[PDB]
Amino acid sequence: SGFRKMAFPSGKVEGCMVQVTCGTTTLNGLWLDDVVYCPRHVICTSEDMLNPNYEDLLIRKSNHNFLVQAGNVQLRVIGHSMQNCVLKLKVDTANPKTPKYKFVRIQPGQTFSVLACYNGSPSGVYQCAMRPNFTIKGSFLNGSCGSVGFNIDYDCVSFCYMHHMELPTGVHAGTDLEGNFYGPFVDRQTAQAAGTDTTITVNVLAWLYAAVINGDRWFLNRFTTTLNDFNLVAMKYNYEPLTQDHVDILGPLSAQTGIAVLDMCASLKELLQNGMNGRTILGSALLEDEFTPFDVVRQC
Amino acid sequence: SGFRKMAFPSGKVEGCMVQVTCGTTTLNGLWLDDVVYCPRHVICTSEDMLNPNYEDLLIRKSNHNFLVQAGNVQLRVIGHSMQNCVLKLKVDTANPKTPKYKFVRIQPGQTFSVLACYNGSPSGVYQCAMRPNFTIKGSFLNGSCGSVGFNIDYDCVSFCYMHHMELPTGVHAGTDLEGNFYGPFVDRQTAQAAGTDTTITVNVLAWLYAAVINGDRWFLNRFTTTLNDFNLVAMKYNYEPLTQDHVDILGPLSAQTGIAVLDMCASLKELLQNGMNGRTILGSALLEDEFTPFDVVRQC
Repeated sequence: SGFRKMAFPSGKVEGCMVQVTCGTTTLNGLWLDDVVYCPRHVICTSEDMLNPNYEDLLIRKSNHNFLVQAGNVQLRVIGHSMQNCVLKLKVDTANPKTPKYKFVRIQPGQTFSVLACYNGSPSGVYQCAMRPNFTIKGSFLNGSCGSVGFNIDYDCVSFCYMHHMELPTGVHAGTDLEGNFYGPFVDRQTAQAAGTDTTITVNVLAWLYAAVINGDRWFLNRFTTTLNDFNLVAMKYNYEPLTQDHVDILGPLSAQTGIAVLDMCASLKELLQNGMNGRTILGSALLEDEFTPFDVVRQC
Repeated sequence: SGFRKMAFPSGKVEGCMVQVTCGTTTLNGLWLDDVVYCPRHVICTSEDMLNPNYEDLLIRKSNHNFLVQAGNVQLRVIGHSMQNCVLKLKVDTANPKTPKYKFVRIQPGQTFSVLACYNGSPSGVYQCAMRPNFTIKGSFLNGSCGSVGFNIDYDCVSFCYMHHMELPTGVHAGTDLEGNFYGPFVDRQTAQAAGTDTTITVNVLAWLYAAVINGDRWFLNRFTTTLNDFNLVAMKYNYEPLTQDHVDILGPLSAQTGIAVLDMCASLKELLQNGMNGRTILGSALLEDEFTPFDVVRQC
């Protein structure tokens, strides 16, 4: 079969991307029904971003200060509000290309597709993970702010992420579509720090199962181990602690491959303690943590 | 900014994917204007695939033997022909969602986006490279045959690849949209072999430039070298030989980073001769050859 990092098809979301301008500042928005969602920092200059009072900046703006452009065609703004760190611009027109959608706050370790945009135009799509420290490792130039992350199930799009900023360290922070940040981040240009980025253990195990399925299994060993003792090793290598929840989520992959979860944990232990020794697994010389168990099943 | 493997937005191509059935056999097709393009092996059983005479199999089939389904809606087949290894089914209806398009035969080392499908339904999109031996390393289950590869420029889609088969070794072969195979492959279930898979040198250099731009440059050395002497080292590590064409293509990246192409070739030489020594470049522990110079510019 083979094994690739794979985004959801982006066409349903392409139809919702718009440009929003307010002063010089232009960025991407999401047009769903008769509402445009965008980062509230569209109302800031570069000067304001050091110490913005978002109340007082927004109080200067009326409905006509916002220029929403959908391809060639401008929308009329008949209502604005701020919910947390998102701006909700009410427009005259319902989007004809609105898919079935929900807004979801995802958990760290979950994956999603990102459509990266510039002036309301999609340019690229990729699959990523929400890191344990609530950052993402993305591609976001200037003009990409308000680029969005999603999952697709049936023909329901679940919107989980809006891009707001690059932190001084070059990693990325953003909100849900209710405008709450993931992590402790704020929409201001100060020195903000993420915690230690750990590896998502359950995703690693999932990927090892994907490897076995595809015929890569040099890493399978004789040993087994315990949950308890696995976690001591996990602590030392900055792996997330594995729980019984995690074990249960791997059960289908366990069933398909004939390998018990603790036997796979023992394989991993030895890769942590000895390294990969120059060899590769599914064409990679590192342990990949950016596929959930669900993603491996979907693909397999 | 950051740096990801990034597919083109797939929405323009989603609108062209259909199911084609002929006997039991079902696979994906591409509906452009009033023509459906699909792999000619849709007319084969599993038995036929050992030694198919495609003339004689097709001669048994009339127009009504082909069941083209577009979502819920069936098309009427008013003409069939075989061009090389593709079947061209003429239909009654022009596709309303036909984008501006061309068919292009790409060269080895060029990249494209793939939309992987099942029964005329897109499920996933990823970026890949045509390898020097004309194979691709893909994700293709049963039912994915006639999944398509493309590039997008402006709003022109350039269709360059149709998936036909998995070779015994688990790599993938397919055609252009004129039905000529890339490589020496045939659409039959025999033991077929690809040549030695070499690394695409110019793509590696492009990626090193991407690394420099993003602030990863531990690998930059004091040395320089010659084209001639670089290639001797390239030969030993199964890298493609670098030409003056290649040097010229890197000139914009050279201009932006302030590093001459031969100085970068010298960096690479030392990574080949010494390895990466456990360190990473743009989060990778191997040298990536799946971004062209154009891709790095597009993204940067």
